[PDB]
Amino acid sequence: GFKQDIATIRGDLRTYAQDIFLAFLNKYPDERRYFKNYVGKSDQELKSMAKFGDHTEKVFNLMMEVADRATDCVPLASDANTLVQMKQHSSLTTGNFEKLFVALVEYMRASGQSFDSQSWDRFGKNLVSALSSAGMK
Amino acid sequence: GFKQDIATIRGDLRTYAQDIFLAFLNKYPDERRYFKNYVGKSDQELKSMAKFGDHTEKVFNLMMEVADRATDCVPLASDANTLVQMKQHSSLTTGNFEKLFVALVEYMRASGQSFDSQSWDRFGKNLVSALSSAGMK
Ligand code: HEM
Ligand code: HEM
Repeated sequence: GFKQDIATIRGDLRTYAQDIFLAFLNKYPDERRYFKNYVGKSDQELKSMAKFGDHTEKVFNLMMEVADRATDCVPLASDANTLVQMKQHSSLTTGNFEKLFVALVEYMRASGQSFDSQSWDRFGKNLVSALSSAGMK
Repeated sequence: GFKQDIATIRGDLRTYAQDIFLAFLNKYPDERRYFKNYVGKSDQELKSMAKFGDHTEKVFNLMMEVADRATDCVPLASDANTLVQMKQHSSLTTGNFEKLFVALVEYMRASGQSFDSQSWDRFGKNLVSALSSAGMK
């Protein structure tokens, strides 16, 4: 289930982090306008960039702690507040988070792993709701 | 589901509040000691008393609002705080609340009306956790 999937991702975090984030950027290529130096590059050229692996692992490090601190896929309001008040997230609306979780769930449903993809969908939805309550447009 | 259940209960509140509360005291008779005006009265005698109908409805009115404000059966920390810091709940421990929800779920599973009883179980567990966090021994 959801709690298990957390441990699964954390067991091979950078690989899942890069692969899921690549799924997101390939599903929604105009999302790359929020990042610097990601455009014009294939999967293998994002992966030999130093910052891509590092930054993206940090993203999922935090995503897994937010998931881990959740109850029944409901994230802490304090975790949503952190995500909204991060300088690096100042350009975002909740719709950017919706796209990420749509791509995440799609990735899980296509993988050869026994993920609980319905829970990740509930979690993405609950996080969007929480981001709105914490004041993200 | 859980949301429909709130509407079912709200629709005929005086009746559900009294029925569930009595199912609580009858399953756990020791609990009556906390409601000193109800000691030594039959089910029918309690209904003739003004503060029984009126205080029990208010009990369940609050319960329904906590339920309505929950996400996926997870109540707000602020709502758990209110229940803890109520003059009337000063002598209580989380076990008192655990007993209420056991009786409530049992009542629901025995009824003719169709209830999402596993959700009310979940809600009870989550609320007990929130009460403990908020400082209830
Ligand atoms: C639950 C979802 C998310 C979590 C936990 C998360 C977490 C993070 C973390 C930890 C960083 C800092 C990384 C570092 O400094 O190395 C970061 C940076 C950033 N995030 Fe996210 N993030 C999430 C969703 C998103 C989404 C959906 C977008 C846009 C589509 C986004 C845009 C950015 C940008 C533009 C930066 C700074 C630039 C960069 O690191 O290259 N965030 N976020
Ligand atoms: C989530 C479940 C509960 C909710 C929403 C709740 C809510 C309330 C509210 C709003 C009152 C004030 C009623 C009034 O003065 O009209 C109250 C009174 C009281 N409650 Fe709680 N309660 C809950 C569970 C419990 C439990 C588990 C016990 C102990 C077993 C308890 C014991 C009392 C007592 C002894 C009073 C005073 C009696 C009265 O004022 O009529 N309640 N309850």
